[PDB]
Amino acid sequence: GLIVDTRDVEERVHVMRKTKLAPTVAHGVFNPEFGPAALSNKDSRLNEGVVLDEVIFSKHKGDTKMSAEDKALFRRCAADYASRLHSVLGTANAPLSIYEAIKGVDGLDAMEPDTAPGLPWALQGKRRGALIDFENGTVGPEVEAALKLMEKREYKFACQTFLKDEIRSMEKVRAGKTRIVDVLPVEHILYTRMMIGRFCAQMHSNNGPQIGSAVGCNPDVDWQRFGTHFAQYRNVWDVDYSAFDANHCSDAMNIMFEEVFRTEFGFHPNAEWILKTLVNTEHAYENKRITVEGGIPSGCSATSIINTILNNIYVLYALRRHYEGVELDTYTMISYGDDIVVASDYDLDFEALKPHFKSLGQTITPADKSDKGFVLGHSITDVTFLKRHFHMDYGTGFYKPVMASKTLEAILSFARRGTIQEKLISVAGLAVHSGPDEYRRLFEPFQGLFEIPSYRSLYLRWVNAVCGDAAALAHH
RNA sequence: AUGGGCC
RNA sequence: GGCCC
Repeated sequence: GLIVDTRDVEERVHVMRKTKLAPTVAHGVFNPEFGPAALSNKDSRLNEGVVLDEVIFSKHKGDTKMSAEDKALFRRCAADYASRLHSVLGTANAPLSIYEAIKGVDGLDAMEPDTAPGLPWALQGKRRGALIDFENGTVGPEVEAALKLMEKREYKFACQTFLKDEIRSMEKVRAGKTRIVDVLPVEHILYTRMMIGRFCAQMHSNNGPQIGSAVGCNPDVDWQRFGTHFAQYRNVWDVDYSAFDANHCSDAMNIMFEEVFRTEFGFHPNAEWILKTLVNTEHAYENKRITVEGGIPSGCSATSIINTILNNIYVLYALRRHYEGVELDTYTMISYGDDIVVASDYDLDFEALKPHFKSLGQTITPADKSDKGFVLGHSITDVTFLKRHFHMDYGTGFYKPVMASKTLEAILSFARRGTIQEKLISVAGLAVHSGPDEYRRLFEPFQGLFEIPSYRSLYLRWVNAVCGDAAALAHH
C-alpha cells in the first residue's frame, strides 16, 4: 500500500533477531542454495551497504486509485463472484459465539492458545492465555472490554511487525528480502472469527474450482480432484503476482467487503466493518510507527480467504475489461491466496491482461520460465500450485503432488533444535511422491541417526487416502 | 516470530 | 511440531 506517515516513538517494540533454524546433517550433503532469512542488520551474509529496515518496507509502493468506471465494473465482478459463492455455501452466516470462535467448528480449527497476542499486550508482557481461557472458551475483562468497543465500531489497534524466521533462497537472503508478519491483537482475530467464522468454515468444506478456492484442501487427496478437472481444458496458466498482499488497493478491498459480506447474505453488520479496519493500518516496528493505506495484513484471521476471494474477482475483472460477454463459466480457476491456476478453452491472452491487472495495482507475470510472455497450450502437468507439481502416479493412475527435489533438500537441510525427528516424518509425507529412488536419496544423510518411514508404508497410506476403493482393488 | 489450511 | 500460503 501507501506509507502516509512515519513517526518515531519512545516505546520500542522488539523484533526477534537471530534465527531458530539450525543446519542439519543433510546441509553438508546437499549444500542448498538456501538459508535462514536475515533477521539482523548486522548479519554478515547481507550485501554491503544494504539496510534491512529499508528493504522490508519497499513492497509498499503506493495505493492504486480506481476510476468510477473501474469501480463500477469491480462492483459488478465482486457481486457476481459473491452470488456464486453464497449460492454454493448457503447463507447461514450468523455470528459465531465466543466459545465457537475460540474452539472452532467443523471446517474451522481452534485458535492457537500459545501464539503471539499482538499489541498493546506485547508491551505489557502478556501471553495469550492471560487474556483468553482456551480450555473452556471464555475471555477475560481485557478482551471483553475490547469486544464491546468493536460492537460500537470504535475499536482502534496497531499491528505488531515481526520478521519471518524462515528458509529463503540465498539470493533473497543476500538482498535482505525478509518477509514480514503483521501480528494483529488477539481480540481482533477473535472478533473477525465471530463475524465470518461460519463463512470461512463453509469455504474450507466446499473447496474446489466451483468457488475457485483451495483453502481447506489436502493436496495428498485433492490433487486427483483438481488435476482431472484442469486436464479437461485446452489452456492452463500459471500466473504469478508480486507483493500480492501489499498491492491490494483500498478501492478494491472496500468494494469486495461491501459486496461479499452484505447483511442480505446473513452476515452481522459488523462483518463488513471489522474487515474494513484492515484497509488503513498502523504498524509498530521497533521505535517506529508506520501508517499504511491499502494492502492486507498477514496476521488477520481470514487473510488467505480474503486474498483468495480478491484473486477470483481480479481475474473476472481483468477479462471483462478486455473482452465482451465474459462470465464465470468463460473460464475456471483455483486459488490459495496469491497462488493461482487459471484454465479455459478460449484462447485467452493474459499478456494483454497485464495493464488491466495494473489498474488494480497488481503485476502479473508467467511462472512458466521467464518465457517473455504468457503462451497457450500448456496443460496442468506443466504448472505449479502450492509448491507442488501435478504428476501421474505410475501404480494407481492418480494425480500426486510432487515437490521439486531442490526444495525438499532445502527443507531437510534446516530445523529447529530437537525437532528434526518430528520434521523428518512430516517431510516424508511430502517426499513419498518423488518416487522410491529420490525418497531414498533425500533421507540418505539421515540413516542410522533418526527413524525414517519406509517408502512402502507411506505409499500405501497415500493410496488409501486418495481413494479408499483403489487400496481395496489391489486386494481383490 | 503469525493468520489460515492440511499432516 | 512440520509444511503450504
